[PDB]
This record gives sequence, structure tokens and C-alpha cells, in this order.
Amino acid sequence: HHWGYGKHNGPEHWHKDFPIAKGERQSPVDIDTHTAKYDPSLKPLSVSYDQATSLRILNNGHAFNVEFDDSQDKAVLKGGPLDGTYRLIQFHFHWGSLDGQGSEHTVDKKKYAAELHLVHWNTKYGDFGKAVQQPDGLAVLGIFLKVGSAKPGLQKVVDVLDSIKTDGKSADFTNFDPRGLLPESLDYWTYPGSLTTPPLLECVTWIVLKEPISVSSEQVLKFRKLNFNGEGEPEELMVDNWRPAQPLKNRQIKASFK
Ligand code: NA
Ligand SMILES: [Zn+2]
Repeated sequence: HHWGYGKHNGPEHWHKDFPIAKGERQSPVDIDTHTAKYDPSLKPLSVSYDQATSLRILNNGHAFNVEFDDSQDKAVLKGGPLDGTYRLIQFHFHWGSLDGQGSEHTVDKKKYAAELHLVHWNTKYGDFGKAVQQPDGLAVLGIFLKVGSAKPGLQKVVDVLDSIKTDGKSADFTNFDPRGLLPESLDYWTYPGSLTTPPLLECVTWIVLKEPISVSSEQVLKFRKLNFNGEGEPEELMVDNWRPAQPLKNRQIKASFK
């Protein structure tokens, strides 16, 4: 695709092809923890990932996605601020060239090394393509990564990155359990927002977990060896594939905790 994260095609350019970039409910945003409103009416999240079926991992030239079979209710997210059942379709990460940047959301302006997005769609709309046209179509769980101890359940992902180095490469990726990527606590902030890549549609209920997971320096190093470019093209490392924080405008961030 023409858009990307460089000087000449990066996020400050996206509005020319995707005028919704300057919309009223864009993501990501800075979460100001002292202005977030505790909402005692929010329920606990319900994450049911025991029957998840992963299929494939692929490099799509802006990140890598692990894709799941979403033809039945096998890995779903319910509760929290959601009505209805949302099915897991893929997850992916955004990360930096250095450990001090890489997350899309920030917390009191603090950036994390990377951010994991688990993308789910509202089953009342029948398919992911209809869901992205609706204001309550997607629910994305966002989890921050800090660098410290290794996360054992991430290792299977890091070990296959070698085989999908360039844009358009894919590999079989079965029996991966995404329960190994979740923190202990499910406390969260939530606000209505958008996809953070083109087409930037405003169809996402964001659910950002308060507790980061830790990954090792060697684990995130291996993400930085992937390439934006296709095979046999000049090498451009896949780093800093994050969009900067957007204005909050007329929105309230709610917290499930105090
Ligand atoms: Na995508
Ligand atoms: Zn993302």
C-alpha cells in the first residue's frame, strides 16, 4: 500500500487519502489517569479464549497478524462496556526502534515498548467487513509491553518471525494459545475510537488494560528484524509502526477501577 510510517507517507500524510484521519473519534489517545472517570456500572470483561483456533501468521507490510478461525464462537470477548458477543479475528503488535517508544496509547504521556491489539468483531453484523461500517462493530483489547523478564507464551511467535520476514509472506501457525499473552488483572480503561491504520474507520470500542506484560529485550529485538518491504526489494526495517496520539475532542475515558 502507498501509506506507511516514513517521512513521505507516514501518519501526518494519511488524511489526504483518508480524510477521516482528522475525525471526531480517532485513536490512539493519551489516557490521562487523573481525568478518567471511574464508572461503577461497568462489568468485568469476559475473555473466553479456551477454544481459540489460530490459523496463520503473515507479514502485511505494516505489521504481522496472527489470524484465527472466526467462523464460529470459539474465542470471544463479552461484558465490560460491550453489548453482545465479539469474535477474535486477529492480533498484531506495534513497536518501536528503541525501548522508550512503540505503543500507540500512552498513559499520562508514558510510552511503552510495544502494544498488542487483539481485534474482535460484533457477531450481530455477520462478518468483519460489515462490522467495520458500524459504530459498535469492533472491540479491540490493547495490552502494553514493557521490557523486563521474558514472556514464555510469546516465544512461539518470536521463533517464526524468521519465516515471514518480508511483506506478503505467510506461514501456518496452529495451536497458538492467546491466553499466554494476558496480564493477571483485567482492569481497564475504555473509550470509543477508531482503527489506528487506514482506513481509520470509527467503529472501535477500545478496551486498554491497565497492567502491562513484560517481554525480554531479546524478544522485542526479533520484532525489529522484520521488514516493511517485499522480498528482493531494498531492506527497510519494520520499526516505529505506531500512530501518534490524536485529540480526545468530545470523549470521556472511563475506568473499570479506582
Ligand atoms: Na490489517
Ligand atoms: Zn493495532
